[PDB]
Formats: sequence, C-alpha cells, structure tokens
Amino acid sequence: GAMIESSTTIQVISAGLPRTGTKSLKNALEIIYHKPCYHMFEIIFNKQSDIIKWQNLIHDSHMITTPLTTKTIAIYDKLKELLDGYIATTDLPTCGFYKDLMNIYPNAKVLLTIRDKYDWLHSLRKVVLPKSNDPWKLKIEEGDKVLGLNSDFYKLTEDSLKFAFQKDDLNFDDDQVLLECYDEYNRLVQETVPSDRLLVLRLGDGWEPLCKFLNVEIPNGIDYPCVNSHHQMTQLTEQLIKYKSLDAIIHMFPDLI
Ligand SMILES: Nc1ncnc2c1ncn2[C@@H]1O[C@H](COP(=O)(O)O)[C@@H](OP(=O)(O)O)[C@H]1O
Ligand SMILES: CCN(CC)CCNc1ccc(CO)c2sc3ccccc3c(=O)c12
Repeated sequence: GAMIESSTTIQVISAGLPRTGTKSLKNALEIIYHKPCYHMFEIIFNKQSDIIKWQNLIHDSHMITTPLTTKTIAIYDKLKELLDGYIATTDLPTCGFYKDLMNIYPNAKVLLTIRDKYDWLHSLRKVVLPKSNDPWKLKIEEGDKVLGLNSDFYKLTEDSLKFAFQKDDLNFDDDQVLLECYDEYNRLVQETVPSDRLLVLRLGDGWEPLCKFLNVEIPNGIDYPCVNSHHQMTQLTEQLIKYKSLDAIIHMFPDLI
C-alpha cells in the first residue's frame, strides 16, 4: 500500500486487562505506527517519574462525570498530558479509563483483548498478583527492587486495578472475586462501546483482524508478537535477582523489554 503520514496522537485505546496479550499488542501497534504505545512496561522502564501522576489521576477520578463539567476537564487534561507523544494505550493503568479516553480522543478506535478466564487467572497469579502466601511473591519483590520499583509502584498497580473493576474492597487473594470482576469488566466494555468502534481480539487472533480494523497493511515479513508469557517473566525475575541489574541482562530479552 501507499505510505501515509499518520498523526502522533492516541489512535487506538485497548481496554483489555493485563495478562490478555497487552504487551504483544503494544509491540504490534509500534510495528504498525512507528511511534510508542503505552503499557505498564512503559512506566517500569521509561516513565517511573509518572507513577505519582497516575496515582493523582486515580485519586481524582471519582469526580469524573460521564456533557462535560469543569472538574472532568481538569482530569482529562492530565490524562492527555500523560499520553502526549503516544499513538495507543494498552494495559493498566490506562485500561480502566477507556470510556474517558474515548471522549478525549473522539477519533480513536477501541480494542478489547480477552482470553479464557481460568488461563487469565493462572497467568495473573504466576506473574503480577500471586496470592499473599505464595513464596514466589518474595521473588517478584526482590526483582522489583532491582528495577527501582518501590511502595508507590505497588500502590499504583493495585489502585489502578481497583479503578478498572470499580471496587475499592477488593480481596486480591480471592480467586472467585477476581474471576467475577474479569467477566463483568469484559461484559461492560462490550455493552459500553458502540460496536462500530470496538474490535474484540482473542489471544492468538494475530495481525489480520487488527489490521483490517485499522485500515493498514499487514507488516510484511513480521510475525505477530508473542512475548510476556508467564514462563518468560519468571526467567526475567530470576535473572534480575541473579545479576542485580537490568542492563546486564537486557540484551537477552530483546522484544519483551
Ligand atoms: N501472540 C500470542 N499468542 C498467544 N498467546 C500470547 C501471544 N502474545 C501474548 N500471549 C500471552 O498473553 C499473556 C501476556 O499478556 P500481557 O502481555 O497482557 O501480560 C501470556 O500468557 P501466559 O502467561 O498464559 O503465557 C502470553 O503467553
Ligand atoms: C520482577 C517482575 N516485576 C517487574 C517486571 C513485575 C512488576 N509488576 C507488574 C508488571 C506489569 C503489570 C501489568 O502489565 C502489572 S499489573 C498489576 C496489577 C495488580 C497488582 C500488581 C500488578 C503488577 O505488579 C504488575
């Protein structure tokens, strides 16, 4: 196809929860658009200084009104500022703001990444939210310290998930609670977003439906990304602990990071 000059603004809002292929999707959008896509990894590796800013936004987000009041404009401006220079959003903490992002970026299209709820839960427990008594939790915390992630990071991740599920009293150790929130969250996205503006991507769907939805060619000779498996994250955590730095090992994780 012909090459056209794309605007550096949010063009794709992905409402999918972590462990549904968000990092692969982030990489896929960057291959298409040649500009950055937001993700929790963007905070971890490039934008740790914005942790407090995401926290402040969540703190004020209860004051959002779905016309537009004056308090919502202030919140919307901080969201737009946080995303300046990016062409898409995926993952926490952005995903729970999908409805507000649709208002801020009226010409952006919306994606929902989904998968089997039990596969999701098991992936979540291995990587990002182990049960409190799971010994692997202590390894995650040790690797996090190597990356410079402290208590404010843990607050932001939890608070952003509570915001996405619209539930402050969240028993993170309760599998049935989490599964119920996952199903209700995905149902609400599909009920909320007009179907002309939504594409639901199940894990493994690949380039095709995404590229058709976005009116772009499939990137020639590039396989759709497959990164961030729970096995690969376990290796990343163990390698961070072993070497005590990211830069000692980053060349071993060329696409994940
Ligand atoms: N192209 C692809 N095909 C199949 N699964 C994929 C994929 N890209 C990512 N995944 C899976 O999506 C999960 C990562 O999601 P996220 O990046 O949102 O955390 C991992 O699940 P598992 O932990 O079950 O392996 C990973 O294996
Ligand atoms: C050594 C491993 N370290 C660094 C890589 C894990 C860093 N942690 C996270 C990474 C990515 C994501 C979402 O992509 C989440 S989401 C979430 C949601 C609720 C609670 C915690 C988390 C969470 O801790 C996390």
